[PDB]
Amino acid sequence: MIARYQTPEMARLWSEESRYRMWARVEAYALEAWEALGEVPKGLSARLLAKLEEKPLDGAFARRVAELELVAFTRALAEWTGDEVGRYLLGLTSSDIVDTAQNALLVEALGLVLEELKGVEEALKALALRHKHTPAPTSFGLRFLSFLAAFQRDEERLKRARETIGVAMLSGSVGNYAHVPPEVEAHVASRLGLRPEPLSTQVVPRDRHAEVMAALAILGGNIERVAVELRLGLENLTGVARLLRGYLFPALEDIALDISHSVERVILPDATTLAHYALRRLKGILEGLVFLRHVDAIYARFGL
Amino acid sequence: MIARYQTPEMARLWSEESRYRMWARVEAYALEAWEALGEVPKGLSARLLAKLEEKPLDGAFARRVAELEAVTDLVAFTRALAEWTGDEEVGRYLHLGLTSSDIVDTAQNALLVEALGLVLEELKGVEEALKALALRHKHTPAIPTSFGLRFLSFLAAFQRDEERLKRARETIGVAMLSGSVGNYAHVPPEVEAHVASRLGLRPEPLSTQVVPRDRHAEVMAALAILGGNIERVAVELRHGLENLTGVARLLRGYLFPALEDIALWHEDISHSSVERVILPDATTLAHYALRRLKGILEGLEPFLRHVDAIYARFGL
Amino acid sequence: MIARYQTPEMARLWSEESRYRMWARVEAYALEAWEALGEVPKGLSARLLAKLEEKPLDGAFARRVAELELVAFTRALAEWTGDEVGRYLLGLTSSDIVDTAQNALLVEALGLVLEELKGVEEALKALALRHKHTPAPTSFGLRFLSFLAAFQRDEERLKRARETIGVAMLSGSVGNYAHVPPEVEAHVASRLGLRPEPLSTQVVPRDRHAEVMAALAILGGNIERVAVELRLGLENLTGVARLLRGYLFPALEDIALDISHSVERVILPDATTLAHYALRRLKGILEGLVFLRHVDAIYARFGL
Amino acid sequence: MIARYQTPEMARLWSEESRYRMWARVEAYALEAWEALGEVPKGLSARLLAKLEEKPLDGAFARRVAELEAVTDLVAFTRALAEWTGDEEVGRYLHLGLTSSDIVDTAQNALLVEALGLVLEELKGVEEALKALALRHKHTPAIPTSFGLRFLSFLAAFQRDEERLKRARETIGVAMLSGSVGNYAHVPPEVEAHVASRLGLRPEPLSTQVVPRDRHAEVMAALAILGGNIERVAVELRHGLENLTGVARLLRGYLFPALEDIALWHEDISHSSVERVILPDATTLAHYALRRLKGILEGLEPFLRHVDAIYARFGL
Repeated sequence: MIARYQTPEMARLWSEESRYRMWARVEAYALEAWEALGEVPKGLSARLLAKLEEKPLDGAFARRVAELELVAFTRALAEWTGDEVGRYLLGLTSSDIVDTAQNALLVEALGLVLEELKGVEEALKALALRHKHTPAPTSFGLRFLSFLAAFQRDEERLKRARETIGVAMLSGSVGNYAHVPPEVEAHVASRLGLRPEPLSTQVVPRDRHAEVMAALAILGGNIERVAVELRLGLENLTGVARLLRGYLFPALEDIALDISHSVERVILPDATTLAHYALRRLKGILEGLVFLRHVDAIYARFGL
Repeated sequence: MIARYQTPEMARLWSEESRYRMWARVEAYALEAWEALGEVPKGLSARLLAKLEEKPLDGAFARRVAELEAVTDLVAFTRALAEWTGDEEVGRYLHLGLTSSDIVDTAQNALLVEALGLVLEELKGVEEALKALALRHKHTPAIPTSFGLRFLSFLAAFQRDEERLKRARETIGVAMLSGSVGNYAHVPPEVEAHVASRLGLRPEPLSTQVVPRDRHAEVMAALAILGGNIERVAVELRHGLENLTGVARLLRGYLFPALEDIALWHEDISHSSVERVILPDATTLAHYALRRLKGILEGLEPFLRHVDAIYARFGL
Repeated sequence: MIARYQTPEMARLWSEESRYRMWARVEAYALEAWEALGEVPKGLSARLLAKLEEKPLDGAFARRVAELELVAFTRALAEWTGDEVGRYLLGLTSSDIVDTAQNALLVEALGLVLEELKGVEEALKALALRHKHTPAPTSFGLRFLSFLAAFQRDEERLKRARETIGVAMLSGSVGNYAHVPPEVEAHVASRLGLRPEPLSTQVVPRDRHAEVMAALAILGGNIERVAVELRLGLENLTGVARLLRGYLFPALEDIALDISHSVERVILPDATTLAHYALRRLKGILEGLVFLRHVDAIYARFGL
Repeated sequence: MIARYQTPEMARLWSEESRYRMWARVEAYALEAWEALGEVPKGLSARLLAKLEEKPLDGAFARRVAELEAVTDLVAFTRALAEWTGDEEVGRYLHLGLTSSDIVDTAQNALLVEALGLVLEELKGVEEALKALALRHKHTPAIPTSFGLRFLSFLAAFQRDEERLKRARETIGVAMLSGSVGNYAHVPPEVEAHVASRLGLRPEPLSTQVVPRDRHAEVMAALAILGGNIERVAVELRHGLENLTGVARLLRGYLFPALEDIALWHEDISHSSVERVILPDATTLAHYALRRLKGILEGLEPFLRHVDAIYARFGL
């Protein structure tokens, strides 16, 4: 995604470095649970976490991994902490590590989109109150309340998408816990603020990703609506809405299937970052913006 | 839609006759509320409702509306309804503040709530067939695993579609009877509240001229994710099904216009093809695909240390 | 497709009855070629064609086929002419018959879309000439010339789509002519105004259908442009443009694969009929519609 | 786009540096035409062109444009170009009737002609690999047929993509230097004709402020059909390839905004993300997928009475 349509928070969240740090946390929390089960020496996971706190994974780690090209990553992780750790990375698959980390990242990304949505929601509330008794014959305020009601529906949809995607898969080769006790997954889930994936195969099911992307595409349409109604930088918000519709189509195709889903490396980071960018741009525009006898009853439905 | 890929329930639900019957119920229930407010003579609303139970609007009523439309859509409909009931006293009391959109959007939301009920019924059928195959195959070894686990993966995905479709049904299940600009200037909120309750809907807490189209887009999006879960079963079974795969492609195509309609339907109810095509077609294809998939699943009939526990998360 | 957005020409072309009549023509022309090769009694194909000319396949034929539910169709065809014909229907597959007939129908449908496009092209030419020296400071005429140039590009794209789709497959079970001499296909192609499909499998390749649908989606966008620029019944033309974009996506997915492509029964008839409807509606709107020193050089590029 | 799914040729072509170099060529060639018309001093255009050969615009030039943009895009670019050449005499002679869109759309069409050349080169590589596998397998029996025929089906489909991509390249290969409203009021048609010829393009026979976006949509549509033919090979080989299937899904997604842009880009060149994302991404993914597919085909290595004749339609 080109820098003009990026937020600093999304650029950091979706960087190489941030993915490796999340991978490392999954590995460390898994080791911690194996330790409770007698399968890794006491103190090995505390040592990896202490060392990550002291020397966070950065560009030099990421370049170093791009050379050895999860074997490359685990070698680079053991080498970059100078450590035993190598032998104990035991039953988990690549997909367990990578899909769990991506879920964690997507939970964070949706938290950023919700934070900005709340800003747009607050600006529309304020505009709707300010213009509650402004004549237009109707209240000019009702228009902003219509936007608010749509964004509140988007909030509900984005919170449900966040609950659906917030799962940890640490289930081993075919997803039946033969090589990794369910306790490992339960522990890693808990440490990441996720819940255990109640039924995984080799992968997390992609109806979960599709609900996230569909929530973003519906949010884009509501951003578009405000922008088209305001035109009383809106080529920008309509542009983002078209990309969000485009990005949804590969996620809908990914439902049926392994890894045939390039696709997620592009669409999840790009749609979450365009959503964040667009709501921030829309908040700025709303902050700098300019027969009635049932208006109070209508406002009351929104506690206004 | 082609008779080959319809269900009798969706063919009836989305028929013209069915639409006019729902237009008529919306006018009737509105009349009842207007009666209670002393704006229509006592016993009229109840006489219209008894006439529409006694002589259901059918094909002959639909032809009359079509003829009348050649020469004007709700003028044509209200005039056919007056003439078909045989009571021109009703005629003055229709549209008494209600817009075309109040009737058409309200009736379409009631039809969409029903259509989603039919899809949820058939999804329940698909869920029970998947519980049956998972129970049958719980101890069946395959490649070194329980063959049954695959059916539980399908089941979990369709239980999420079920939650998604129940939320879409709650979101779409709104009545708009708010008059010209949606501010109740010419129609007191009690009319909308009474018609909503009589239809099993809730009031649209804020309409413009139209119900907001993020509600419609949530429905079409739920159906497209469902289509993917239907497709996923058909593909994993391939290892009939060309049909289920086909429906999934059409459901993805039909979603695109609903996503464009969000920004765009309040500048269509009357002059645009988009919703007349995609909402009956997407709901019909979903119902059809779930029925066909249910038929196919019903036709079908040491390393496993954790299978009992996995099955217990599903209550199996 | 609902009647409001149908043309009479497209309703007839895409009816059950019209499909059966095209099926029967493919069968008859195949018999004619087998006859030249000594494989069917002389005069059998002339007898089937004579009988079809005299009693064209109609509702009573179509209902009669919907009962016996290409076995049903061939029985119903032999029964409905009271005839030998049964035994001689020999090497051709269902797909040979059905895919060849659908190509023929799509060539006709594209001929209808081109006929209406020429009407829109003529109206824009006329409007551009009428307003060539009308000031707006620029010629008000140039706007109509921009529309014309786009529609002329659509014409070129729709004529190329018509050439790509205009193929006949009569190649037998796996497409290698083992059970049907290439002469049969060459003869049927010639009789239908098609060319032989130079390389078929069990089916005609679907990049051909996808080019047709993509041409229609690009035509829809240009119809949309005129409608949005005119708003100086256009919810109708913008609506059709959204359906044409939607219909393209299943045809793009159909490229890769057998018959997993319901999909074509819906999208080919619906997109060709919405295209025909929309251009006819757009022609009617254009017919009833209201610094300069290089205008003549610009008009000259279009021979105006 | 991610380095994993790029080619070195597309990474260079779509770089900022590459865009600024093409902006600079468009300004230079326009200056030459303005010189011939006696509106810029003799030898200036030729001195700018020799300076841009002697000191190619690189990363340091791009940083300067970015800094300058923080404080205004073509003011920032024309000011960086004046300062980087060391000649403020040039500065007065830039934008001398040319719009931002004349430069930006013209440069983007020249980059799109190159990008399509790279895709066509790599498609030629895929075609030769398919001719090789068809020749190898001409007499190889499979299931009762020639195994080689399958490669000829792939080849025929990619020969159609080739025709489609050459037509898309002709359609996009237009120069717009027509000034404010596209009527040449402030820039004589000889400027556009001279820059077109110097770029290997033809004049846009009728522009507004912008090149019409059916041209861009034809390009994106050709790439999405190509993606389907790439996908079809990967799926029929499955019977690596998750990668080629992945690219086909993104190419279908990227097309949707280009189809919406037709009605819609002349009310974006400057304030919208859509083309900055989809045109470099779709052309890069196509080039990448064709290169990967070519590597894989190169790695790979009585009822047949009509095979020689079928092969002869392909000249094999």
